[PDB]
Amino acid sequence: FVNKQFNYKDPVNGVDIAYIKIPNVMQPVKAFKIHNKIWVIPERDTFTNPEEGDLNPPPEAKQVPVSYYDSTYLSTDNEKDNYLKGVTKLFERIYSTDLGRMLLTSIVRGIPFWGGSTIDTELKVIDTNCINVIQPDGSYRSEELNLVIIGPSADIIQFECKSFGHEVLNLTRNGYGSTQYIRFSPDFTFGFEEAGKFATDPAVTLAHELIHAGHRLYGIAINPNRVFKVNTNASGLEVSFEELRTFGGHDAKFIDSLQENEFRLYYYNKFKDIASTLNKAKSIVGTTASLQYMKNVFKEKYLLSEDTSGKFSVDKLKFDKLYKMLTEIYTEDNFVKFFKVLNRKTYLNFDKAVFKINIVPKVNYTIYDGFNLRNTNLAANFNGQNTEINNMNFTKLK
Ligand SMILES: CCC[C@H](NC(=O)[C@@H](NS(=O)(=O)c1cc(Cl)cc(Cl)c1)[C@@H](C)CC)C(=O)NO
Ligand SMILES: [Zn+2]
Repeated sequence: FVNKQFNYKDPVNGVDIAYIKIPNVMQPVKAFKIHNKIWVIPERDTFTNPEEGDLNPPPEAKQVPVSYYDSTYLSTDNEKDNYLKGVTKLFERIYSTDLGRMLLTSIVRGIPFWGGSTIDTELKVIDTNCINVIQPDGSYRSEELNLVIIGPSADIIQFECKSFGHEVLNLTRNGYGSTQYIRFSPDFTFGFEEAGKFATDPAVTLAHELIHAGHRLYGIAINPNRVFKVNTNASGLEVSFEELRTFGGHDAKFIDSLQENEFRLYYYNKFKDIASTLNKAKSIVGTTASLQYMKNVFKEKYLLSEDTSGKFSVDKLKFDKLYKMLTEIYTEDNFVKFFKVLNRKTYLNFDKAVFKINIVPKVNYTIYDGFNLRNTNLAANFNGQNTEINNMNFTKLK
């Protein structure tokens, strides 16, 4: 992924090290472009939501291990540079896998759809899928992006994948897609069990959120109000459809196949409606690109087919393979296979601890092995992820 190594200090160039302004809906922040369509903001997320940046906790917090609230985290350049280094390692670690390489490839190629004009012959960018990059003269220049890795808000361990919405349009649920703003930190991780056994490889945590940027970027995300089945332990919580697709594994069986049938067709007709909009396109808004460059971008995104007229169609086959890839190949469970790590086997493993970590030094954690370093004691029984055995790399907190 990252071609050049970046330092937070590194001078702004208005190209890949810039001060930037998020769709609001305010002050500029230093952000790094670590790859086409992917920016990292080494700041706490006090921007995406309305004044949801006070860092200070509210009334009664869920406390460790369900919440953490240090107001001071990601305040210092030294932390910010470590943060960037931290996300610049997990990406690569992710890229090193044939699956992560494909996923990231999916994310990069998944340009949000230029669905912003009221007139149905017109291709126009949705400004919410842009950032403003500050130029030498203090002027801003609309830029198109796919995914932003930003710092956590107040609750530091509240990692999520979110997106700006539309007055009418459900951009994550209509095949259009939307710029993603994942709120994440590689400076902490969750402990699970099966005495405090082990710890999550943050690579997996980040892989989870990217499986989200995936579905939301391709506009195939299940509505958050679709929860599921009651196969209770021998009085219990329920899990989101979306979250069950994404973790994968055994639990990705609890899902009514004829609700998956019923979606796999919903996002086919959505894709088809995209193919129509493009065919019916006579104008494009902007200086940037032609109606033909942008029609090929999206031909490329939605794996559309181009006849001799140059009319686009959705191949039911290419679609099924893409849908299978994003929805059921790209899963936390299948990542843990590739990473050769230990992870919660389900979503009902109440992480009983948040640990302080530093994945930056190649003595602590590396791209190839994570914590479980080869030619060390750690490379067996995931003794690298053991909170006990490897107490230096895992310091439980409050
Ligand atoms: C970022 C990677 C995963 C991610 N997990 C979560 O946010 C939760 N993690 S969890 O659901 O796995 C969870 C499970 C249990 Cl039993 C207990 C807790 Cl604290 C967290 C909590 C942080 C919620 C606030 C996710 O799916 N976001 O869409
Ligand atoms: Zn999730």
